[PDB]
Amino acid sequence: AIIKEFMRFKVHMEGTVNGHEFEIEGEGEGHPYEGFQTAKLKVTKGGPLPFAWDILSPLSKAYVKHPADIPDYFKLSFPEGFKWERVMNYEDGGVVTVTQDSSLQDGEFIYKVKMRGTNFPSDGPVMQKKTMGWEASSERMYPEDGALKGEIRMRLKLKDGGHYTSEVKTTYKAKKSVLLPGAYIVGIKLDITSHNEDYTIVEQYERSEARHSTGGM
Repeated sequence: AIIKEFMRFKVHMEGTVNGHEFEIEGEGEGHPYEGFQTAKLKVTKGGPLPFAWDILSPLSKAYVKHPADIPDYFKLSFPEGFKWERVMNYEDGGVVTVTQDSSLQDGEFIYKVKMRGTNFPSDGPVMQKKTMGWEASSERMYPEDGALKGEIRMRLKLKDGGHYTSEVKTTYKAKKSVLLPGAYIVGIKLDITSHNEDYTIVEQYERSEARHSTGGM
């Protein structure tokens, strides 16, 4: 009754990437029990961004479809919600660090995101805007030290046909005691469905579903 079959969200992000300061404000909506969501984002400070939008898109776990037999840590955390901290280590030394708060206010999810990105090479695909969206990912979720930890090897498509990899670690922490699942996998596909000419208005789509592992966690 706390999380309805349809839920909206608002997101505010503040960040710096290689020293470039920016802010994003957005609104999203989706069906949390179906693993479907969309969002429309606006760059409100620092636009147009001089780097690939794709590094920001993975910066909304309440909208993961969980089978009944896998406890849903994220949904169970509400109304209080949860928080997360993440490091994304890109293969060329680029690094993004993130904090996030997820709350429920006035019947919608509220996401506050703070991030810092550094060491993206000036001639690399992020600063040269040569990326073309993320391949589908498998986030391996593990209960550890009283939290849920996620690990991902993520692959960003490049305009030239190759891929640019990021090793991701996240700690997700509920704001109250919640039943922890065993270790499991969240399958994720995120698309940038539309954008204006300078990526100051961007729309995203994401589908996510939890599953049991088959081969070793």
